[PDB]
Amino acid sequence: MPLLSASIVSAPVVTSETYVDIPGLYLDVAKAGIRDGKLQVILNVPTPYATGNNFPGIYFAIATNQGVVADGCFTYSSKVPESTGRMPFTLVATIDVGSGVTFVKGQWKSVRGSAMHIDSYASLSAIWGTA
Amino acid sequence: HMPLLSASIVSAPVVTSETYVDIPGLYLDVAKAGIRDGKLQVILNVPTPYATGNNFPGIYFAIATNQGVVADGCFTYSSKVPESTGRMPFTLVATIDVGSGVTFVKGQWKSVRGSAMHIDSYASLSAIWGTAA
Amino acid sequence: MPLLSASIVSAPVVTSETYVDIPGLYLDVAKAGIRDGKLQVILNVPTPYATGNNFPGIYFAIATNQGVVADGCFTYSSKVPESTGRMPFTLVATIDVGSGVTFVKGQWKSVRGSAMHIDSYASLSAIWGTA
Ligand SMILES: CC(=O)N[C@H]1[C@H](O[C@H]2[C@@H](O)[C@@H](CO)O[C@H](O[C@@H]3[C@H](O)[C@@H](O)[C@H](O)O[C@@H]3CO)[C@@H]2O)O[C@H](CO)[C@H](O)[C@@H]1O[C@@H]1O[C@H](CO)[C@H](O)[C@H](O)[C@H]1O[C@@H]1O[C@@H](C)[C@@H](O)[C@@H](O)[C@@H]1O
Ligand SMILES: CC(=O)N[C@H]1[C@H](O[C@H]2[C@@H](O)[C@@H](CO)O[C@H](O[C@@H]3[C@H](O)[C@@H](O)[C@H](O)O[C@@H]3CO)[C@@H]2O)O[C@H](CO)[C@H](O)[C@@H]1O[C@@H]1O[C@H](CO)[C@H](O)[C@H](O)[C@H]1O[C@@H]1O[C@@H](C)[C@@H](O)[C@@H](O)[C@@H]1O
Ligand SMILES: CC(=O)N[C@H]1[C@H](O[C@@H]2[C@@H](O)[C@@H](O)O[C@H](CO)[C@@H]2O)O[C@H](CO)[C@H](O)[C@@H]1O[C@@H]1O[C@H](CO)[C@H](O)[C@H](O)[C@H]1O[C@@H]1O[C@@H](C)[C@@H](O)[C@@H](O)[C@@H]1O
Ligand SMILES: Cc1nccn1-c1cccc(CN)c1
Ligand SMILES: Cc1nccn1-c1cccc(CN)c1
Ligand SMILES: Cc1nccn1-c1cccc(CN)c1
Ligand code: NA
Repeated sequence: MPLLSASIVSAPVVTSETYVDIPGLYLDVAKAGIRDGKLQVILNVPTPYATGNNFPGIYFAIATNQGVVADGCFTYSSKVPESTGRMPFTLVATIDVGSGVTFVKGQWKSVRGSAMHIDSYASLSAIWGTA
Repeated sequence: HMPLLSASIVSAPVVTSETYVDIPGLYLDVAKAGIRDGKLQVILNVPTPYATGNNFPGIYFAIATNQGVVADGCFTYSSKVPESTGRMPFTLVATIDVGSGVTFVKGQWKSVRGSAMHIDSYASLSAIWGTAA
Repeated sequence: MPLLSASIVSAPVVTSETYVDIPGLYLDVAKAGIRDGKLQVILNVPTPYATGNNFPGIYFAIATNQGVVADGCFTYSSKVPESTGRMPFTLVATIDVGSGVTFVKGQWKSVRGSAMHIDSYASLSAIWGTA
């Protein structure tokens, strides 16, 4: 009954108009001998913030070796927030390992040129089951 | 042997409602899966919702079965009329007893103070089947 | 295939500089005969708010009998929010029970002297698995 988990405590701050991996949030599904069945994947980024001056925020995605499975974002409700507060983010998706999945990873990308910040615990977890 | 249930949507008609109404498509047919007993850990995941309105807007979300609401929570903005209605990620986790007579699990929502409710991207309802300790 | 769950509907409002238990968010792992393997733990506080006058917020942690496993926080984006809105918070961590884990619990602590509020459903859940 495999449980996969990866966690980080920081990432270099980057601005990106397109998805880039969150370094370290990666599960090697091949190395675990999972070749079929289903994975419930949670991307948990409980304390991120975004800096910028046009309604800042961050998109996050669960991706496999076949690309993005699901994505979401937080954004602030001010164009230039008084302070860039911590905006807890969770994304949950279920994947078919049998289609060719060798890995699951977290990615992120900028909302409107925002710099993306993780400076504390963030995780990527997966529970293996069947249909 | 180890079922994982999942349903996802990408949008819903924008509605205002003072009481819980189903989020269309966020439904798990538990009877169809032959789960008649045991426990379900259910996650309602609405990562990118927003609410529109003029009195501290927000949205309540619930996990419901055929026996009604199991658990609920809400997000709300911190301004009466937000400069822009930002995306407020929302997750709700609840564990249900299937053997009470649960045939289905669903997500519902309702307006905070007359807010219009918006999903325009990925949202999911997931469940892992288990047993008691 | 055990699923552990605990839920609450309120807690006395408190301010604390350091982690204190969220009363009622506790899983007795030993009492369930879980002695080894892995636990995917979810702390779900979907409708908390914080009151204060210095960028309010709340830190939340998953803790065992061996201390804090993972933690995160939300904060408002204003020094004195017009209204202290509901800021849904989820935290996910995976623990090794065989190290000496007898219980899992949720804890919280103040951001900048904030009073911490739960007045509706909050849960702590865990799925048991293996490496
Ligand atoms: C509250 C906060 O955001 N603290 C930040 C601080 O943010 C300031 C800026 O946003 C600034 C303008 O661009 O506005 C405020 O500052 C004004 C004034 O401009 C400032 O010079 C003065 O001293 O204070 C006033 C109001 O009191 C904001 O304070 O920016 C600094 C960067 O220089 C830090 O990021 C600070 O972050 C906090 O740093 C602490 C260490 O001193 C500590 O680690 C806190 O945990 C950390 O706060 C957390 O991260 C923030 C980014 C934010 O999410 C906050 O809610 C978190 O709690
Ligand atoms: C930032 C935002 O909310 N974008 C919305 C936009 O809202 C605009 C209004 O809030 C507006 C009121 O004057 O303020 C800004 O716009 C002004 C100006 O009025 C506008 O004409 C000019 O070009 O820009 C200035 C300031 O930059 C706000 O931008 O309403 C529009 C039109 O109806 C959209 O909803 C827009 O939503 C965004 O739309 C994008 C494509 O047009 C894209 O799809 C973005 O994802 C989407 O933004 C997201 O959803 C928003 C509702 C909000 O949650 C935001 O944080 C998200 O990123
Ligand atoms: C919008 C709100 O916060 N209502 C809240 C009120 O807040 C006011 C604020 O609007 C403005 O007037 O400034 C004052 C002074 O600081 C207050 O901050 O405070 C009241 C008590 O002091 C209540 O707490 C009131 O809370 C609402 O209460 C009604 C019943 O009267 C309902 O139960 C609402 O659910 C509840 O609103 C909910 O909680 C509040 C704290 C906030 O999170 C809302 O977004 C949320 O919907
Ligand atoms: C930003 C936005 N407006 C309407 C839909 N979306 C959106 C949000 C997150 C992800 C996606 C799909 N990549 C679209
Ligand atoms: C908004 C609020 N104030 C006190 C309690 N609540 C609340 C919030 C979400 C759900 C419920 C219970 N249906 C109550
Ligand atoms: C608040 C903050 N600034 C930088 C890092 N952190 C932070 C946030 C949540 C948890 C922890 C680790 N205790 C640190
Ligand atoms: Na692809």
